[PDB]
Amino acid sequence: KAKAEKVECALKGGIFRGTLPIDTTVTFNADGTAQKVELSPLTYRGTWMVREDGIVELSLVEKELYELIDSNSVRYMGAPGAEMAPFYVLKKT
Amino acid sequence: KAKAEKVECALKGGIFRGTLPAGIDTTVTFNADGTAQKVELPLTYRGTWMVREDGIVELSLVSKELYELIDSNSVRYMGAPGAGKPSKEMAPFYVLKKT
Repeated sequence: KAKAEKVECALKGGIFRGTLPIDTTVTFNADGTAQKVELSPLTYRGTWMVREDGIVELSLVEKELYELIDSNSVRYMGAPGAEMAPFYVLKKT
Repeated sequence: KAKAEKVECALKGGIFRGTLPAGIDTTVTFNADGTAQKVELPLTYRGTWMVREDGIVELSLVSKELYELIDSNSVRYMGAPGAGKPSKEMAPFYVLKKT
């Protein structure tokens, strides 16, 4: 439970930006909802959930996983069931 | 609700230190399981903590104490219930920094 609620605390209210292999934004609202923006701004809305292993499930509108590197960074891991990791990082803004 | 959660997050797993007026070198640890301890100069205390809807932290020691979260790394000893310390010029001396 410790890991999960630590990830929860670090993310909610936070907006994370980075250019993935497309300038991308991911906002984890504290109400449990989420927003993703891509650049011709494409927009995706939905909710985010945290497992007990720490991973963050994002269901927009099929699932996007996210890992919390540190308090201010998050890595896009791709869909569930999936040395250039730094290019998938999203820094808090 | 939204306020208390931020206060919860910023605190749990955190150990805060400061020299409160007498000055007493003091430690307060907010364990993430809801428990807590205080160390003074070594007088050790033990108990629990929680956050109200106003954002204030109640601390029940054994061997009540109110705390305000200034920033993500600082808390201020306010006093006891019904016995707050609103003195501005005196406020900085009641602060406890995280580490």
